[PDB]
Amino acid sequence: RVGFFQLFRFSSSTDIWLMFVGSLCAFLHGIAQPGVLLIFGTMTDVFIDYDVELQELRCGLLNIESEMIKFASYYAGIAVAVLITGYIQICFWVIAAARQIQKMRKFYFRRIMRMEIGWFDCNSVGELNTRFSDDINKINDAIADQMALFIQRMTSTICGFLLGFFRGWKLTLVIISVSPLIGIGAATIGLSVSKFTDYELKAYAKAGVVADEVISSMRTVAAFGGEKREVERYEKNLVFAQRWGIRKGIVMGFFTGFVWCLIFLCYALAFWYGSTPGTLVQIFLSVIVGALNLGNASPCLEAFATGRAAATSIFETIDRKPIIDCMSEDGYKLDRIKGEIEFHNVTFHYPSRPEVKILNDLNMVIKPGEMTALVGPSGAGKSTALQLIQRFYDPCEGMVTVDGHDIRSLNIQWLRDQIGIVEQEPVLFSTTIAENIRYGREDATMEDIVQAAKEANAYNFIMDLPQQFDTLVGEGGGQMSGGQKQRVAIARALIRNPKILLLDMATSALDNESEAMVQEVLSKIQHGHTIISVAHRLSTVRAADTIIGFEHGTAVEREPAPVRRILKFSAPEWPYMLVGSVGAAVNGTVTPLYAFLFSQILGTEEQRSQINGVCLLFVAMGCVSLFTQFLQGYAFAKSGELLTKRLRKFGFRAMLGQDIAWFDDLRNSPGALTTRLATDASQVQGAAGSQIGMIVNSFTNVTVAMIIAFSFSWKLSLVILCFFPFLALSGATQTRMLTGFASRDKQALEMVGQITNEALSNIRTVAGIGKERRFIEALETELEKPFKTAIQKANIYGFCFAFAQCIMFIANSASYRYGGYLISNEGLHFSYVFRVISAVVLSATALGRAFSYTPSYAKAKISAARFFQLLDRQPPISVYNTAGEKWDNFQGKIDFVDCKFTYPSRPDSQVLNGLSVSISPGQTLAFVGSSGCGKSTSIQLLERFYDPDQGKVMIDGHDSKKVNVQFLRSNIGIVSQEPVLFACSIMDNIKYGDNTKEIPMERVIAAAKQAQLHDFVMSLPEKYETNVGSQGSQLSRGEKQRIAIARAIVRDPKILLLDEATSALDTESEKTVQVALDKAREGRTCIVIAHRLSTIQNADIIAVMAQGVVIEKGTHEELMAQKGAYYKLVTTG
Ligand SMILES: Nc1ncnc2c1ncn2[C@@H]1O[C@H](COP(=O)(O)OP(=O)(O)OP(=O)(O)O)[C@@H](O)[C@H]1O
Ligand SMILES: CC(C)CCC[C@@H](C)[C@H]1CC[C@H]2[C@@H]3CC=C4C[C@@H](O)CC[C@]4(C)[C@H]3CC[C@]12C
Ligand SMILES: CC(C)CCC[C@@H](C)[C@H]1CC[C@H]2[C@@H]3CC=C4C[C@@H](O)CC[C@]4(C)[C@H]3CC[C@]12C
Ligand SMILES: CC(C)CCC[C@@H](C)[C@H]1CC[C@H]2[C@@H]3CC=C4C[C@@H](O)CC[C@]4(C)[C@H]3CC[C@]12C
Ligand SMILES: CC(C)CCC[C@@H](C)[C@H]1CC[C@H]2[C@@H]3CC=C4C[C@@H](O)CC[C@]4(C)[C@H]3CC[C@]12C
Ligand SMILES: Nc1ncnc2c1ncn2[C@@H]1O[C@H](COP(=O)(O)OP(=O)(O)O)[C@@H](O)[C@H]1O
Ligand code: VO4
Ligand SMILES: [Mg+2]
Ligand SMILES: [Mg+2]
Repeated sequence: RVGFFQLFRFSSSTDIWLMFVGSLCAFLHGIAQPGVLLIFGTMTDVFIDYDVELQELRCGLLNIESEMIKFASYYAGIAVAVLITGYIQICFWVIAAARQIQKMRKFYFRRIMRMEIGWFDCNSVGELNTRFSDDINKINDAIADQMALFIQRMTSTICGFLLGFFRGWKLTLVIISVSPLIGIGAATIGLSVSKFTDYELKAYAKAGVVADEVISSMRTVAAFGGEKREVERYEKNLVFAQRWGIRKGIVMGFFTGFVWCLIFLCYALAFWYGSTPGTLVQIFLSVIVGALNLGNASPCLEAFATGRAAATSIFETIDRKPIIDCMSEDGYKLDRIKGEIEFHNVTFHYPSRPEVKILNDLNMVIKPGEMTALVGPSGAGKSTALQLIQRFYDPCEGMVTVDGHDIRSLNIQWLRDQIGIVEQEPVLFSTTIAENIRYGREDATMEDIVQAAKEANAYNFIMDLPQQFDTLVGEGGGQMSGGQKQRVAIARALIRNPKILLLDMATSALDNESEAMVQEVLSKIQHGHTIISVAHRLSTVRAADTIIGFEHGTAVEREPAPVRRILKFSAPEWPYMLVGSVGAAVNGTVTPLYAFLFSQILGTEEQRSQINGVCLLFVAMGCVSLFTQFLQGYAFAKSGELLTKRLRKFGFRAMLGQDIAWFDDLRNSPGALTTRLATDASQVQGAAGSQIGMIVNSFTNVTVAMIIAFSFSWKLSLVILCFFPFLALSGATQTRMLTGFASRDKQALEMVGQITNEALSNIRTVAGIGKERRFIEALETELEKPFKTAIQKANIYGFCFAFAQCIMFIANSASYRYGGYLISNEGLHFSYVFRVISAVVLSATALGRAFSYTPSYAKAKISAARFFQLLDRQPPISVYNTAGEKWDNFQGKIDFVDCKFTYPSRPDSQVLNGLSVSISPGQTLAFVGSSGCGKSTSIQLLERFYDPDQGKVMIDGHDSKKVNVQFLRSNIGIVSQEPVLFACSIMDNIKYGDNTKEIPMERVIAAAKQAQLHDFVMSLPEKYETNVGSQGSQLSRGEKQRIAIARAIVRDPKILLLDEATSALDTESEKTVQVALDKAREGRTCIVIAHRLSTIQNADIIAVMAQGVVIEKGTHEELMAQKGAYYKLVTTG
């Protein structure tokens, strides 16, 4: 745990001043209650003197009406002071914490974006997102207003017992004798809670990785039907976190019960050993003041310990010093850079797998102003060489040089500025195309972007879009074709006009014609550029000034009722709310009942009967409180824990059942959904935990107090009851102004999560373009939006909290004035009635602090409304729907009958302008065409990700809209265009091919052998159990593709869909994979999409697609005889 006073590292002078003033006001508000104790003690002696003079009837000197007019004036002054002090106390403390938390978040995100690339290989994005969302929120909970409330309660407790020292002495000695026992207990309990919080936070962080990966790879999850297992993993992570919250609630519910018992038993000990009426009453009331105000301090200690744990978690990251510092200025920068790069005996190991030597004494020379082609098998280390030039890592031994200068002695920012890179399988950011291209150079005008698109061969298809250059590419570029994404990435790298170009397979997803068009300009710009391209095409390899071959590391040349819904939702927790409510009601009854009883025991001496009766009352009120406070604090915490895990599980389950179109909406980005999952459950828990116990306690206390008050004098009680409707008005008015704020803040909070996930998951791309500052500024500019509303919520909360206590004290002032009227004018023996009524009303003053539960009530209502809006949605394509046609014998016959389709996110241009094709069972169809003509769109129709608008897709003579989604998907095996893996072992990534059953390892090994993958996995430490990293990023692209092929093959599907399954492989491995795939596609229907036309000549049918329409259809020989578009496509390549 961190030091508690170390939570204020970010506090400035203004924060210190605010804390000082708020603490002074809290101290005054705390001493306000011993003042009312003194006033109550003074009135009793006056009554005793008046009663004795009446019953003896110094006569006529004292008049009760004037005396209690003075007392009412005292109470009114106390009310005004309490209003002022409470408002300032809450407002200043809430404002001070907000600035510190904002600085903490900005520092956290600014430090995270500075770490070296190797740091992210060991630290998941989901864990960082969960930290940023929830741990800083817990730190805020620790230091916002629980600190002010704890200061006030401690002041009241101290002044309550210190009053018994300065007056009515010889009884506080026993309290001093036991005070270390309270202090020692609260320290050990605080230690226990922090340790529990560490496990809770770790389990919650592990739960956020699963959700993030599933939401990012929903398309893969939906294709293989793994929603059930992903929900199971999420529940497994959540159950561990829920179990520790229960123990935290237990240990914090024992603390509250221990305090009451100890105080009351210690006073019972003090009274029995021992042996004016206005001193006994003060002592009796100080007992309950101390016990009640120590009991209510329990929520603050738990908040402090939770904040300490979250703070050590957050603070470890901020104080870390990165090995490779990009924003630092300790480096040299050259002038007139030639661009020559040289490797000198470079040996490299990856920090995640240090037992494997990726580069072994590698030596190359890359002459400036020439084209160098890196060729080699998958896994030879071609991608690692470029990352070393980028200085993402450093060689274990050896030296990388530019123009003869060591890479380690150069300014990092300048070096990465001089480099433009097209990463293998590029990634774009969620914005318009123009902004994505302008991410390279922010000083680029519109004509610069137009020229960049012209060189990237992107101008034509961009201008053929409904929103030219302003089309939204989507999350990661998902709402684009692979070739379009690649060409936009090429335009991004070319707009910088760099000296060094690193094209890692920059034409992988392009057809022959567009690849030739790109390569023409690439060969044209050679005089002023140093170009290094990883390539597989023979045409790319030729016309290259230098060819360098890689082999194993060596290189050689050549909604409407949120509360009612949650009340119906929390039904299975009735037993725990029943016992908790009983405990809270018993707790609320004793506080005014105690005041009533000690008035009876005092009445108006004896060692035998009076002392014993007082002592037994203390023992009973100690033991019963010990049990019932524990019951309340444990049962309500358990109910909250159960409710929040059910909320989280059901939200995750409901998210997975939505259609793919839902996941494509810009309001449903993966970051936003993860932020929804992480935060909306905690907010409902905050209102749904022990706060219901507090509310029940307060309501029962007030009800019992007024019940006893009405049974003595209904005339006086009506005055006090009349003030209560003011409490309902202010509380309802508080939530009314706060729900409007909570609606506007959640949108900003969700959009902040979008920025964090986008930047942290694409850190390699961000470092490649070198736009860390851009994302920092974007996150900062969106973090300020709730910050302006924070001060207004602080003012509203402070005013309502102060006004509640002000009304409580004004009620007593009015009651005193009315009693002054009543006793003098029309009253006999009424002095005792007013005494007991004032006693019970006085003792029912403090528990009206349930107004501090309210400021989170506005948040919980919005969170519940949003949770129930999603839980009720009915997707057009329901994977959870059990209704649909399911026939026994599946044959894999596919028919397209005049299919017309438009993407919902882009409804101004349809991508399938009538598509008619038929594949007989056992045949193979090869889809060929230009980049972006709709080949992948047709595949998504078969998987039922989308439904055709006009037309139908027929499977075995059945319309696809009437076929069961699960049944249809269980018979299809798909290799996506750029496949994504899960952060697990290789065996688990292969075993995902067939969920709902356990695949034996023999079948996994056979599938891996088929995909030409067994030798690579065998040559690794931890064979078949190596973690592949996030999205399979700790592997080469070819190995990831081969794992995907094995995953598709292992399930043995009736229909096999391959969407460019060799785009990352080299020719030598491609031939072996094709030979193995021929057996895979020998007894089943298959659809093949390929820009490599050497792998489709064996296909039964070759259909050429153009703008969503088939133009030619036939075999290889027939299509070459026609000299059509297929012949041109083959010839140009
Ligand atoms: N971040 C990483 N952590 C650990 N190992 C990695 C990481 N990135 C790559 N590797 C490993 O380094 C080796 C070299 O693969 P590399 O990524 O350099 O591909 P490549 O040889 O250029 O091939 P391809 O054509 O498939 O991209 C592989 O064994 C790969 O698993
Ligand atoms: C009136 C009595 C009873 C209570 C007074 C409490 C006040 C004076 C206390 C409570 C919280 C305290 C602050 C807590 C944190 C900070 C930041 C730290 O880096 C230095 C100390 C400093 C600046 C403290 C100054 C004193 C402080 C403001
Ligand atoms: C404007 C605000 C700050 C005024 C607040 C005044 C209050 C807090 C002060 C001012 C006068 C004070 C009272 C003056 C005299 C008596 C009688 C004495 O035997 C017991 C204390 C008692 C009952 C005092 C209690 C506290 C008191 C009521
Ligand atoms: C609108 C809601 C908040 C009701 C407000 C009632 C307030 C304003 C009223 C109710 C009882 C009133 C008090 C009753 C008796 C006296 C004694 C007199 O010698 C001085 C004024 C003083 C102390 C009054 C001040 C105003 C008072 C406190
Ligand atoms: C079910 C439990 C929790 C209910 C507890 C309510 C208790 C504290 C209340 C409810 C009704 C109350 C009684 C109402 C009327 C009378 C008569 C009066 O001359 C003295 C007080 C006395 C005797 C009250 C004592 C306290 C009392 C019994
Ligand atoms: N989810 C989507 N939302 C909107 N437009 C999309 C989406 N996916 C693809 N597109 C666009 O619609 C067209 C469909 O082409 P696509 O199927 O991606 O091409 P290809 O035939 O190369 O696989 C392209 O213009 C592409 O940019
Ligand atoms: O390279 V494509 O636009 O046919 O996925
Ligand atoms: Mg590579
Ligand atoms: Mg595609």
